Amino acid sequence: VSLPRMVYPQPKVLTPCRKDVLVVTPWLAPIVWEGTFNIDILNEQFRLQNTTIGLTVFAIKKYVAFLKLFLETAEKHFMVGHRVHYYVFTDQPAAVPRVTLGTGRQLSVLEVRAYKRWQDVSMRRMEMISDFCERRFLSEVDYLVCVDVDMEFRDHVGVEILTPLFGTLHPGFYGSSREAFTYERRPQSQAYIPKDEGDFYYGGAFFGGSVQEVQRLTRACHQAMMVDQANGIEAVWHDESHLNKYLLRHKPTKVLSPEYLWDQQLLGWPAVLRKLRFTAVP
Ligand SMILES: CCCCCCCCO[C@@H]1O[C@H](CO)[C@H](O)[C@H](O)[C@H]1O[C@@H]1O[C@@H](C)[C@@H](O)[C@@H](O)[C@@H]1O
Ligand SMILES: C[C@H](N=[N+]=N)C(=O)NC[C@H]1O[C@@H](n2ccc(=O)[nH]c2=O)[C@H](O)[C@@H]1O
Ligand SMILES: [Mn+2]
Repeated sequence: VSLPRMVYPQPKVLTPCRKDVLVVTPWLAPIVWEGTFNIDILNEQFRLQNTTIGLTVFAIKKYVAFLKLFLETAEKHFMVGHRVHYYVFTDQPAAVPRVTLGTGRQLSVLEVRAYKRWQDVSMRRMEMISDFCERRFLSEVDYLVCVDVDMEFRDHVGVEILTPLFGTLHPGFYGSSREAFTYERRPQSQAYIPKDEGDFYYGGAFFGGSVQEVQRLTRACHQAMMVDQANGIEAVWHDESHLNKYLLRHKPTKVLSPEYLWDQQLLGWPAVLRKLRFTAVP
């Protein structure tokens, strides 16, 4: 489907869009920072495809408290103008707040079991996302975005992120050398990455892609975690460690800057971040 006539500033071939950051990976995946995209062009492209975006979030045990702000702020900032399906995984159906949604947006509550250890609650998201990539997501959405719940949206998070497979630069380590990355370093774990390998340290709190690619990632991470469990080892940063192994070996087709995953209490507001889009609740 052809784009309509649009009036916007001409791209400047001989002017970099950012002079302070890397905006494309060495495998030619865009790194998404403010100033790299014209959202009007992208909105047109994705609306003409009638794109539906699923957003998964786990609110298990006491984390149900985070849902109200998460959903209210998602309504202000997440894929506004596009079709959205929220999927709230919880052990407490009745504790999901009644948040008023804009048109073309819906929410499903998916009841799941609560594991005792926070590590297992975090890790079993991979299994649960993979399982539902079959039950619901393949028929209901085009893309999945999988995030932590103890967060709020403060600025635009839109179709600029959508791509077959994306990860997000962890806010603690975007300026770190690979040897300093907290990858799993024990060869006995499936998540093992040697000191001389690694592109980026991706945050477990924000990843996504097409349903097919998210199914692949989440199943791979789950199956890897089950191998580790059988061998009596648990990766240093749990699902995040396995996510990082997967994305090393299967390069993402976009990488999101730390604008998309931030903690202002711990890290402030650096000049390199023109926007703080999705942030930790302090
Ligand atoms: C090196 C510079 C020294 C400073 C390093 C600052 C980042 C530390 O970050 C932790 O990183 C871990 C991996 O190594 C896990 O991803 C953990 O979930 C994360 O904590 C999370 O994200 C943080 C941003 C906070 O929101 C914290 O409350 C979260 O639990
Ligand atoms: C602080 C934390 N710790 N744990 N695990 C965490 O953020 N875990 C990742 C996500 O796992 C989910 N979670 C974790 C523990 C829990 O009791 N309930 C829950 O929903 C939330 O969606 C969290 O955002
Ligand atoms: Mn957390």
